[PDB]
Amino acid sequence: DARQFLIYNEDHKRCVDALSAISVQTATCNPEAESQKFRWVSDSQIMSVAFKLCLGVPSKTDWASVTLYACDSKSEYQKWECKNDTLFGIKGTELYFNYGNRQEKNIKLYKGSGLWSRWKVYGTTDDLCSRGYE
Repeated sequence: DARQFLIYNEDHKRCVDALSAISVQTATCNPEAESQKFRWVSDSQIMSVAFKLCLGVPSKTDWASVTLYACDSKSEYQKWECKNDTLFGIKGTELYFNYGNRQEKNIKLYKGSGLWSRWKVYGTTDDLCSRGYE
């Protein structure tokens, strides 16, 4: 299911890894690991294949942790969009899907737009929306 894919960060050479509803970190990329598989389930939501829960945040705030929530098409806290140059973040805000700062293991929302806020579909040079419907 192209439709499933791994979320990859070129600089760290690591992929997003869902550990639990309250924990989404990163790991060495393994396309056979269910916990690393994700898929768009709408124009703005990405669901973890392993947990059948959608990536989201408690609030649109800097350093908010990105974990998993029951998919809800009405919640703006789990809507994502592709910015420029593979920059990825919360829809309608300047907060990005980020990893690498402060030895923090969990994916975080960050105001910075450097190499750690940019993500591609593993195995390609395309942004995450290339596997979406939008």
